[PDB]
Amino acid sequence: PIVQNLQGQMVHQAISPRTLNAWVKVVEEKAFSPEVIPMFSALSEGATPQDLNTMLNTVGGHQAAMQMLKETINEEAAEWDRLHPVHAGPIEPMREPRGSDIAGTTSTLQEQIGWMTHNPPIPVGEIYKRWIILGLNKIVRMY
Amino acid sequence: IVQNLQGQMVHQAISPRTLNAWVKVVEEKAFSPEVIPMFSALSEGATPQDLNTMLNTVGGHQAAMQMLKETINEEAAEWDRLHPVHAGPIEPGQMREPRGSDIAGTTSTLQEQIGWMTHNPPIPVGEIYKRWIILGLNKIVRMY
Ligand SMILES: [Cl-]
Ligand SMILES: [Cl-]
Repeated sequence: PIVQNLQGQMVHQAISPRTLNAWVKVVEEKAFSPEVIPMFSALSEGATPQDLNTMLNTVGGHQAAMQMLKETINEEAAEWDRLHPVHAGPIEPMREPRGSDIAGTTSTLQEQIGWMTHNPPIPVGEIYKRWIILGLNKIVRMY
Repeated sequence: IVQNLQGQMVHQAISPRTLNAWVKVVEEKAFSPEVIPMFSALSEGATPQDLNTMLNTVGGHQAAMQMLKETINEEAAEWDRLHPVHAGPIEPGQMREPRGSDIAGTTSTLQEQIGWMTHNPPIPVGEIYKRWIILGLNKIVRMY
C-alpha cells in the first residue's frame, strides 16, 4: 500500500503479515468460488500494481485458473493502450501509464505511487484490480 | 488513504468494500476462531471510529457483543490505571495523551484519533483498541 513518511512524502508500505495471512486463508478456503471476489476486493484496498502481483503470486494451486487470469490481464492491458492513445514520448521532460505499467510488469514501484498520488490520481491500482476481477469472474465458471 | 481537493493524501474512513467483506465474514464465521485473522486484516489501519463501525455492524450475537463491551470497559479502566498522566499537557497547544475512553472512541474526535495515530512517534490508538477487541474475541470464541 501507500503511506506518508515523517517527511510528508508518499512511499510504499509492505503488505502486512496480517493482510497476507488473511489472503492466504481466503485462497485456501474459497479460490475461485464467487465468494473469493468481495474478499479480494477488500484485502487489496490501497494496493499498488506490485502489491496486486504479490497477492496473485501467493495463490498456490489453481495453475489453470492462474493462467486464464494472466491471459485476461494481458488482453485488458493491450486494449487499455488502444483506448488510451499517447504521444511517442513525454513532451516534458510524468508519462501516462500503458497497460503493462498498470499490470506492474513495465513500471517501477515509484512510478506506480507517482500515478496513484498524482493530482488528479491516475488510479493504476484500481484499474488493475478491475482487470483482475474481470478475470476472477471468468474463472468462477471453473469452480 | 484518499486524495482530497487540495491534492493531498489524507485519511479516509472504512470503505464500502472493507465493510462488505466484514459483513460476509460475520455471516460465515462470527465468532468461531477463524473470525479473528479476518477481523485483524480487515481492520488494518482502522481508527477507533472505524472499529466501532465494525463492531456495530454485527447482526445478532448479542451475548458476544455484551462480553465485548465488558472487556473494552475493563481494558479502558486498566489503561487509565497503567498510564498515569498529568492533569493535561504542560505546554499550551500540545497534544493531550489519550485516555481509555479516547482509545475506545467515546470521548475522542476523528481529528484527535488521526492526530495520535500519525504523531512522531505514533500513539497507535487504533492498534491499542484492536488489541482490546481481540482480547474480547478470544474469550467469545469459546462460545462458538
Ligand atoms: Cl489506485
Ligand atoms: Cl493505530
